[PDB]
Amino acid sequence: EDYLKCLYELGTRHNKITNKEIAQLMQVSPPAVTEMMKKLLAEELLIKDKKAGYLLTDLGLKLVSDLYRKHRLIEVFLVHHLGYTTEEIHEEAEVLEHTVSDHFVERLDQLLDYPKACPHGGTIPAKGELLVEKHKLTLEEAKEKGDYILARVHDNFDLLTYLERNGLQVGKTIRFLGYDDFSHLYSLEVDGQEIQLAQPIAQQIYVEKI
Amino acid sequence: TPNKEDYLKCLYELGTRHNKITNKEIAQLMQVSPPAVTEMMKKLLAEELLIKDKKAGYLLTDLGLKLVSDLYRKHRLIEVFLVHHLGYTTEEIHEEAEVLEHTVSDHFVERLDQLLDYPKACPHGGTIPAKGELLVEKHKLTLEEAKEKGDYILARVHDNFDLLTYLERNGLQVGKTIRFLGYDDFSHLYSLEVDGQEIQLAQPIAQQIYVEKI
Repeated sequence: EDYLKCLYELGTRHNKITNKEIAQLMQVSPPAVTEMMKKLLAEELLIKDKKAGYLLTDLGLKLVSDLYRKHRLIEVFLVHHLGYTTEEIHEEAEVLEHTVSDHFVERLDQLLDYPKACPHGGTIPAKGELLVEKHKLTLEEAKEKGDYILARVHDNFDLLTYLERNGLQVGKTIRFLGYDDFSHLYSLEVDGQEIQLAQPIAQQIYVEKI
Repeated sequence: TPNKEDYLKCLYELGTRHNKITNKEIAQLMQVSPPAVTEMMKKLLAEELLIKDKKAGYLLTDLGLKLVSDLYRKHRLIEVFLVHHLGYTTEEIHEEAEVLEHTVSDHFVERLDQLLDYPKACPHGGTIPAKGELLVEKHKLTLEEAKEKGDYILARVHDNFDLLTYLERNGLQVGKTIRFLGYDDFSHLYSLEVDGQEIQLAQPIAQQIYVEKI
C-alpha cells in the first residue's frame, strides 16, 4: 500500500509508468510489482492507462489524499508546536504518523484550528476530500524572469537540507535570473546574491510571480 | 507485547504494598508464562534495574527508579495532552494511549512537556516528575488507610480503565468532595457521601482511591 504514495508523486510530472521505476524507487524486486498492481486493480484502487501507464482511481486519490492530510497536520504540530527542526522531523515524523489514529488526526485538526498549509507550502485536504495543491508552478515550469515568491518545496529531507544549507525558505522572496539553455542551470538572486540550481532541484520548488 | 518497562511499572507498584514479590504474583499481574517471568527478571537483574532482596523480593536501583520515572512522565504527559488538548474520553484514551506510549520518543515527551506548560499532575491526580527527578506522589493517603471520619477531597485515583468506568458510573471524580463515614468493622465496607447520596465501596476499591482530609 505504501506503493500508492509513489504513484501519486510521479503522477505530478506526467511521465509514464515503468515496472522498472517501481522496483527502483521503492527498493523491492519486480516479483512484488506484478502482485502489488494486481491487488490494486481488483480493489478498484487504480486502472491501467496505455498513455500514462497507471492512473489512480478516485478511491485511490481519496486514499492517498488522506495520507497527505495525516502527514501534513503532524508536520504543523511538530514544527509549530513542539519546535521540531527539519532534522528532528527526519527522525520521528513518519513513525507516529503511521501510528496515530484518524481520531487523533481529526482532533489535531481542531486544536490547530484547521490550518490550510504545512510549513513547506503543502496543502491540507479536508477529511475525505481530494488533494489539490494551491501552489503548482515549479521553477522549471516558470517561463518569465523577475521577482517570485518561494511558495512550496517538496517535503524531502535531502532537499530541505539542500535548500536551508543554501538559504531558501518557503516564504522568502526570490528573483529569477533565467535558465541557461546549455548550462542546464537556473539562476536566482536571493538576498542580493547568486545561486545555481540543477534541474532535479528546480523541479521540486514551486514559486509565484507577484 | 509486555516490554521491560511494563514489568518495572508493575514491580514498582507491586511494592507500594510493601510485601514480598512472588513471581507467581508477577505472573499474575502481567498475565504471562512463568518461564517468561524468569526470563524477564534475568534481564532486569542484568540491566541493574533491580536486585534480589530477602524481605522485599526485589528492590529497585537508582537506575530502576529513574526509568520508572520516565515511564510515568511519558504516560501522564500523554494523558494530559490527550484529554486537555484533544478532548479525549476515558474510552478513547483506553483505546489509544498505550500505543502512543510505546511509540513516541523521549524527545517528543520533552517537547510535549513544554507545550503543556510543565503540568505537575495529570487529570487523575497522579503527580508528574521532572525529567530525571524521582517519582514522589503528591497524594499517598488511600481511602482504606484513612483514619478520621468526615469531609475529604478525592485527590487521586489509579489510572485503571475498569476503575475509572466504575467511578464515572458512581459519579466519583477527582476533585469532588467526599464524606467518609468510616469502615464498618464487619460489613467490610466503606461508606461515602458523594453528592449527598450514600454509596458503599469494597476494600479492593477503597485501596485504589486517594484522599486528603479537608
